Amino acid sequence: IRLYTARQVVEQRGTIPVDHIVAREAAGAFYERLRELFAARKSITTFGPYSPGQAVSMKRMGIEAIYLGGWATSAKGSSTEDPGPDLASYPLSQVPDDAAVLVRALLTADRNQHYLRLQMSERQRAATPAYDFRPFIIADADTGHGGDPHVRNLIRRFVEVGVPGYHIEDQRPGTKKCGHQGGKVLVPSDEQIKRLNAARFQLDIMRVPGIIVARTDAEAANLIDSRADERDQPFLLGATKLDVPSYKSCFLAMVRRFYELGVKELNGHLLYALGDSEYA
Amino acid sequence: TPFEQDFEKDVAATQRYFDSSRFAGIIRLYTARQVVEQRGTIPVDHIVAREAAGAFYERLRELFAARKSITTFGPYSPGQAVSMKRMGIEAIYLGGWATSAKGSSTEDPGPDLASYPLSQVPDDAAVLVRALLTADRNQHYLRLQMSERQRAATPAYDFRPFIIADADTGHGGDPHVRNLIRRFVEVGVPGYHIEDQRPGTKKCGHQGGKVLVPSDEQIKRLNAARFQLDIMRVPGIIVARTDAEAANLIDSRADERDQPFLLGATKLDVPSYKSCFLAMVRRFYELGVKELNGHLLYALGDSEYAAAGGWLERQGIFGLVSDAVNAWREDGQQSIDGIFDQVESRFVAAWEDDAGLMTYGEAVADVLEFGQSEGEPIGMAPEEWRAFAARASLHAARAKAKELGADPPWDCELAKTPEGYYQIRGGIPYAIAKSLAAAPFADILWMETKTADLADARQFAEAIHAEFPDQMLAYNLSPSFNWDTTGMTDEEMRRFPEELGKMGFVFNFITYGGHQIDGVAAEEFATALRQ
Amino acid sequence: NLSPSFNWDTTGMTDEEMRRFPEELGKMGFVFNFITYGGHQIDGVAAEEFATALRQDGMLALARLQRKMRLVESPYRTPQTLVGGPRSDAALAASSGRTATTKAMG
Amino acid sequence: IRLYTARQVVEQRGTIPVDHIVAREAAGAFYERLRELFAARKSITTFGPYSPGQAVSMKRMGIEAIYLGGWATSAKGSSTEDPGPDLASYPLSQVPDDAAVLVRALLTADRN
Amino acid sequence: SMKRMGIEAIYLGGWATSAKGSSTEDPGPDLASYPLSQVPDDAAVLVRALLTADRN
Ligand SMILES: [Mg+2]
Ligand SMILES: [Mg+2]
Ligand SMILES: [Mg+2]
Ligand SMILES: [Mg+2]
Repeated sequence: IRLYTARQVVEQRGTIPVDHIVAREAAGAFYERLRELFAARKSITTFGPYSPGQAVSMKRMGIEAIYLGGWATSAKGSSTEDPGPDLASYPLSQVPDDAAVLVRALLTADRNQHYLRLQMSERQRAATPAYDFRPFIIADADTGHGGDPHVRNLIRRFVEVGVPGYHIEDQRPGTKKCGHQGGKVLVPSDEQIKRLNAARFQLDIMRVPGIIVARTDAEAANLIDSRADERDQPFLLGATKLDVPSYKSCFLAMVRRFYELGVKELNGHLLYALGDSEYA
Repeated sequence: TPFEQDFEKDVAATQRYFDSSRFAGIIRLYTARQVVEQRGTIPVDHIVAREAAGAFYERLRELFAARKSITTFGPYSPGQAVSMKRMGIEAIYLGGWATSAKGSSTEDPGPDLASYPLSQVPDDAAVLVRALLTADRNQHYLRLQMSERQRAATPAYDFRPFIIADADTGHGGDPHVRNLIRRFVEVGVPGYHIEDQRPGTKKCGHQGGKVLVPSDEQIKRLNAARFQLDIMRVPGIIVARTDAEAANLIDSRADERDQPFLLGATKLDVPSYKSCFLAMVRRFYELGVKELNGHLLYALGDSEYAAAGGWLERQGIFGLVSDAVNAWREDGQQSIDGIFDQVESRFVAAWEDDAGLMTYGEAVADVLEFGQSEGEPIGMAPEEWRAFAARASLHAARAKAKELGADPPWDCELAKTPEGYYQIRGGIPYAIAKSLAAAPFADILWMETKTADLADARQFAEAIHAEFPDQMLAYNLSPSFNWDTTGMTDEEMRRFPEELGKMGFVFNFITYGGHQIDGVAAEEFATALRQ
Repeated sequence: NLSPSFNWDTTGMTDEEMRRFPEELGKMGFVFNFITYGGHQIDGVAAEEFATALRQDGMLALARLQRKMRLVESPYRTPQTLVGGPRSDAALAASSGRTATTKAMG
Repeated sequence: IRLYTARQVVEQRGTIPVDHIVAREAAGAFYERLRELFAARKSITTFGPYSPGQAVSMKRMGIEAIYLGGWATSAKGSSTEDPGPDLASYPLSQVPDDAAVLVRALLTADRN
Repeated sequence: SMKRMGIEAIYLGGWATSAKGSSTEDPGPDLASYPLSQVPDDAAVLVRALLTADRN
């Protein structure tokens, strides 16, 4: 389902022709291959390469496609980004920039392989394996790094450097926790679907049949940032004893007591303006 | 041990820094120890940002005390920035509007959606800082070749990087804010502004759909920024912007400080705004307008669709939908864009009218006024209730109203947008409330304004200064605000900047002025070359 | 190439000779002739002028700029349109299935 | 005169299709226009735009083509390059990076 | 990892920089034909990693 028309796509495209041929052709062949494997109940088993050489080696060893994730992108950093944990707090250009290196390595490996194969005899070619360096990549788009214009920008940046596949997850950006059992925060399904739909819109504009992967984090999620979506509402937890003061007010009253008893470092209650009656 | 001593020494130095007059009245939600444990052992120093921030802040304090101000604009090139300083403008603004318009080698230019990567404004600022430092090196080289008399005769320009740059909404949560501030500091920028909008919701050419975040979220952005600046030992200038003057929506009802401004329905048999909107779209679809399929974004139940349909029928909206589809057919089934927009406008007006939208404070006031008119004994005076409601959480307001035997029907859930955003009473009072909450977490406060109006500015400034008399302010001047259709005299326009300064607006800026003059210059030169 | 730093007024050329110079180049098969860093120069002059005007005449500096834009019907008079506001709004409508709220109540 | 053969070009290209459509189509039409002007003993008279807006404005005012020079690129600098004189001492990516901004502005102006 | 294992200093060469490429530079042989920013940009990543490891 697209929440827009063909006319709405065309009116974004202008008059000067563009063509994202690497992403377009890779996406076509990659999708067909995945459909083939699905029909046969077979699969590709891969890993995230950490260097262009790793990506090329994977294809030489027979692995048919490549994963690229934000965890490793965070760990690697860049000339302006300090390495760190998987918070998707890098600029939204970060994973596309990393993917661009992999695509260039793959296309370059293809050029170098072909150059050598042109110098071979027909029998030598039949005897010597030719590796498949097509850029079959699914890359991490995190939560889309904001709203629809962020999603579209991120997808655009992936497509421009030749990436045919992208994954978007139903988390709230900027809430990722390290080494905690709680505090994983979802967004409503309408917000997630609009990310997926925005991605499709951008791919359509660019004439790239890119592969959209929808990830859910609901298996271990604890929280959601809105109660508005009907599809989330069956999973909402509520109090049934309505004379119990709010969780929030109780938490803040507890912190304030620590503070008043002399633990000056616990001053987080000063973030809020809770009234006297509610504190009481 | 040496290890423990080294740590305790930096903690002590960091505490002295925290306690210095620079940060009088600022609340940090963390300790000196929490800063020091982030810093490692290998020394770093962001000397350009650190020294610029010190001198810039002192100058702003000086101007504030004298009720004077800097009036500046956003340079669109490094040359513009150097030129401004040569002409005697003391500081520089850098905004996201112009950054969006300019694009980059990988970013298409476009509208001000802050949808560029969060590196975008820092990268633009880096060019300006390098230009300023380079201008200083070149000026000094030439001045060293001069005689003493030549130096006394020839003006030396001040190329110090006194820049306040746009950090938008912080481009996410605390790690995004800290990353953005880090990137600014590393390239020498001493000042940053953060606004209380929800990222990814900016609208182009609409009177609605401006979406705020709760004050706790905004304050945490400001606090995260201070934390990063503290780690980096840069006394950077934090500017807290509020968009509440013209905001329509907020993405949460959870913060007590926003709750007095929430709008709720007072006629509770009206079906939800959301369900009515979706039922309207679904009717267009079912009547054969396949392009209006937005209702397929949601999974609304049959009972809710039916109730919303009942309302749309009764109010004549389904009549308007029928008329609209017939007109669409008569016109050859082209884009429904304009026809749909017109029906949507009528729908919104009809829903608002029937729902009886007001604040909870207004709803209770109506009940108390009625009691008074009926000659029932007053539990509290109208003005007394309004004063109470203005600073009360919804919980506290309801509890107090219940004591007074005023329990009016009021439901802010019914009035939520399809996205799930709450409607709020935007205006200068809301801007004041958000800004007062932010004041202990920021060095400068700014109420975003569309129109240049001294009375509006005064209302804001006087309200802030009643609680925080030492609070420096900043004022934006939109390049697209038509000055000539205000009817202001030439002299009123001349005096406007000075008038701002008198009210404690110390740093006032024509956001994308550079972009505008760049365009005019190019048009003129291209025309002249051709002719 | 036409150097921006070459002093045209000290050539002794008439105004009309300066007007005709580009056409004269074309007649000799110079098909593409260019003032190399013209943009840099006009950028500088524009900034000097505006900064001076702002310091001297406050917001009248902006009013005068706006007047010039109206006079020549520049697209800079509606900057939000110039940078693509309308097409971006249409992209939001497509991305959200026209469910994004743009109309106000109050 | 090319000092190489068609075979020498093809053996560099690999097997995975690429297409630089914007440069390819612009170069075709631009060259044809210059040949037309040359035949008519006419010319384009232009200047180096210092911003994307300047480039878009030039085209709006009817200038048919754009120059981009190293002098201005040196003067402008970048986030990592100090501005300075025309020494072509910037990294070789510098003028292409500046040109990329102009191309994006032009394509975007066309879309809008 | 090198520093964790006790190696006291680090080398960074153009051969490997050429082999790695970048978002705009195709990988290839050691011709030092990358922009002159290329090896500094690669070194910047290493310095940030080292300072970050120290902080952690
Ligand atoms: Mg991720
Ligand atoms: Mg303050
Ligand atoms: Mg040159
Ligand atoms: Mg070397």
